[PDB]
Amino acid sequence: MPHAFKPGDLVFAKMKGYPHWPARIDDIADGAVKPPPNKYPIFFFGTHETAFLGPKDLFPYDKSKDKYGKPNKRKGFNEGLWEIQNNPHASYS
Ligand SMILES: CC(C)n1cnc(S(N)(=O)=O)c1
Repeated sequence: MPHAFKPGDLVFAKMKGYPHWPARIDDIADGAVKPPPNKYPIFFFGTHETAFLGPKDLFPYDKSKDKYGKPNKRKGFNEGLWEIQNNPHASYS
């Protein structure tokens, strides 16, 4: 059975006006800005941008990759595909 989301989990993350996007649940660094209650820090591969999302917008990567893991014209999306598949746990700093 599934657990709750935890840092390091891989997802496609959905934001308004964007296709479901390769992403991970991040850790919160000591001293770093925390997300709102019930929100997770989502790091988007390719763009390397962060947003705060709740589970309604988070699709586990293994289940979803056949549906959402195909090339996209959007800026950074194809780069993000490579990262989630090839080095999803790297520092992209
Ligand atoms: C805040 C806004 C500019 N945005 C955050 N993440 C993306 S994305 N999913 O990486 O295309 C866009």
